[PDB]
Amino acid sequence: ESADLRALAKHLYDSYIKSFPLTKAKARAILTGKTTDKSPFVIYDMNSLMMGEDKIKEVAIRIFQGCQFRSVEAVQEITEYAKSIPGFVNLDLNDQVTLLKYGVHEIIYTMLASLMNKDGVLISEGQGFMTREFLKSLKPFGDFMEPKFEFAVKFNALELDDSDLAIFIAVIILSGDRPGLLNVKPIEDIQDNLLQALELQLKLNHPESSQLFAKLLQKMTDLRQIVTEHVQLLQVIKKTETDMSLHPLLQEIYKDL
Ligand SMILES: O=C(CCCC[C@@H]1CCSS1)NCCOc1ccc(CC2=[SH]C(=O)NC2=O)cc1
Repeated sequence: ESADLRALAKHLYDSYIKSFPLTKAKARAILTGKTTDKSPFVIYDMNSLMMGEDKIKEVAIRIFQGCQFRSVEAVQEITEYAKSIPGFVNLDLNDQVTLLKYGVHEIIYTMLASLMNKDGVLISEGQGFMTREFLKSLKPFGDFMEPKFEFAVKFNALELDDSDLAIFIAVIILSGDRPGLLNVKPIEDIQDNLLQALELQLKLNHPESSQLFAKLLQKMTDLRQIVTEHVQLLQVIKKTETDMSLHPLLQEIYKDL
């Protein structure tokens, strides 16, 4: 019955709000000049990057490690979200590990789009904002943000809100095509449910948006290509800069094939 799927949707949106401090709703309010939320300081160049301290080593390296620390933070937020998905903590621990390993970046880049417009990305819980052009002007680092921006601009076109994203993020984790899974069937059973709940939510929440469900599912291939591209680019950056750390959490997630 649809009735159960609605309760599942409401549960998931609720733990999404509890798990992620910076929702798309707050991000969009910050980004469009709304009075619910303050203004960001904008980092468009190096001097603005320095002023960003009075009110919120090399530069491309600091920025990149910042993306790492934020990711390490998001992995925690995503992991707490995962535990709220009905059934997830009942799975074999190794499969729990495998689902997070492969799902976490796909989720990070989905939710990063929430913080993006054509021109840039919120940073530091929305206090600041750093232009897409500044990030494109950084030789090995100058291109690392561009595919995320490209996907975010297409993804934001779906006009999804947080209650839709909560379910879709859950669908991403509960994949079951992930490499190395022990018991695929109990994972697929959870996802069948999540897919029905997502399908119903999009239908109720976006009634004049034909086949939004299919188009959202199609954006999953883009996410996979962002991740696999970023892994290749991550290899390059680590060899050209032998002095750049990678957090051990991200290192473990980025298992060579
Ligand atoms: O840019 C910002 C914040 C800048 C930080 C502040 C600055 C400190 C000093 S100055 S400001 N947020 C959006 C950036 O988009 C990304 C891209 C990748 C990731 C996760 C990564 S990166 C990697 O190699 N592996 C990963 O899992 C996270 C965010």
